[PDB]
Amino acid sequence: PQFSLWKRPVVTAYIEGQPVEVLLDTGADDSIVAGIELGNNYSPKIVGGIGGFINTKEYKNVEIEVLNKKVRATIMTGDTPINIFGRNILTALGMSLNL
Amino acid sequence: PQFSLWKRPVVTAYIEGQPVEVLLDTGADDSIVAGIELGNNYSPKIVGGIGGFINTKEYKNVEIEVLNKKVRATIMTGDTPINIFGRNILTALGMSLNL
Repeated sequence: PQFSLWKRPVVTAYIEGQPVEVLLDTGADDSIVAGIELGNNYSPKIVGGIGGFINTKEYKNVEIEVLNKKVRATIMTGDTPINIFGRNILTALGMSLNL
Repeated sequence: PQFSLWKRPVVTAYIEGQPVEVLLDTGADDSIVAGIELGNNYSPKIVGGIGGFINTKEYKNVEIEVLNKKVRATIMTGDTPINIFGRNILTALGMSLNL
């Protein structure tokens, strides 16, 4: 699959069976999704985002399926306006920026 | 060429021949660089950063040269901690996210 960049590259991932609309974002290092109640195995973490640091549950080994590629990968959970899939997941997905 | 995303995708662009390092950010709509002095034909904009607005100057038709591909594009300058090339320049360069 190939995302034209003429529109925002949003897509539906299935995080552990649950569907979320996420932005494929090569300028972000890690991911962070709002909405899914995800698990019981989380370290606390923090992330900035517009303003400053807010509180996130960071999960390891989560199952993400995107465009029929299922993958296990870390992800974080908290309040964002945008659900971001950063480079941590883009690389597990096998994605690349092309010429 | 295709770029994997193991590292931050940072490249030397040339803006009117002047080299700056920029982050290829598919997560960004627009583009903004600091430290470039592009002139007086611009319109004032204000763009929201994490923790507040910054005031910017928007220039049209600027010659960008990235990876041997020369295009013209709109570009803002302002005090940004990172020089981002958002989608408005990624599309002009013919760049795509691939899976």
